[PDB]
Amino acid sequence: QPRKKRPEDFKFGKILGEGSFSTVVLARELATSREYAIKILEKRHIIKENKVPYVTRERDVMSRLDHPFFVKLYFTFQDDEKLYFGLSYAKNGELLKYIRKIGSFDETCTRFYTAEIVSALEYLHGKGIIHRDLKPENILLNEDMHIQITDFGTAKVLSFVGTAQYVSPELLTEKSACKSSDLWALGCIIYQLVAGLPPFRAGNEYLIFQKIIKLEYDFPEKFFPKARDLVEKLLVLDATKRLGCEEMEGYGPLKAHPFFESVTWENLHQQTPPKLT
Ligand SMILES: CN(C)C[C@@H]1CCn2cc(c3ccccc32)C2=C(C(=O)NC2=O)c2cn(c3ccccc23)CCO1
Repeated sequence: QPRKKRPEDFKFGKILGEGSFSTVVLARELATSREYAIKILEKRHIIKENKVPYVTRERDVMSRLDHPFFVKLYFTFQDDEKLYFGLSYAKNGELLKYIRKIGSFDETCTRFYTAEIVSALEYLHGKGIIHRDLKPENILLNEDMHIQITDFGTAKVLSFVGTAQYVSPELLTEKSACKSSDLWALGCIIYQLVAGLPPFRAGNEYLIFQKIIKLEYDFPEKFFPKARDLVEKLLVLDATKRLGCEEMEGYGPLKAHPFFESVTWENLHQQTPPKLT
């Protein structure tokens, strides 16, 4: 394999963002001029907060993925103090940014991006991997405005509860995650694209969780009817009754939903995304 890379091989630039246990920094490789998003973690901190399993899982899961709709892990290295993961730089940033900018997506854009997310989940679930924290913050956009899903340290390969707005009722009642937990999140995301806001909203996490377990949400007027029907088939309390799950016979029936009638599923990454407003 190519020589193990080192910090001195790069010109580090701006911080892209900061998390509780990592910082992602844009960096240009001197030998190639390539730009990578480098995620940097301090070994001592990860060890003190008992996060070794999550960092290990992040590397291991991303190393297994080989599909256009995921961020790529190109390389890893470490110095005495830090771990460095070299990732795709998804130049257009978070899907959440576009939701906030545009407001609500039109039906064409909703369909196209939902289709890419579904296709990505089909790939992931096919590998027996559950994301467990699917949300617009973690669905990035490349330079060509195709999706690139990230954030795999908290994945489950067939304890953790993800972002409250997207939490499935089973994680609150049974303390257990399955592939269908990601399908509930998909439902929330479709709703969010169409309505501009996610379906379960309240002033704190407790109040959100109470809404989720009671299925307490409503659709806005003019919500595209076939998208409403799809969301109703994903936001189902019983995880074995969600469209897409193995007990509902998998991704075929989901991709066959009438909302997706005009979608060509075989080659979405080669299609030109519709312009967002
Ligand atoms: C915790 N926080 C850092 C996660 C949050 C949004 C989530 N996030 C983006 C992110 C990662 C990597 C590992 C976990 C979570 C990530 C990535 C990138 C990137 O280019 N490739 C990535 O995989 C970016 C991170 N950021 C970007 C801003 C604008 C463009 C691209 C960004 C900062 C926002 O990151």
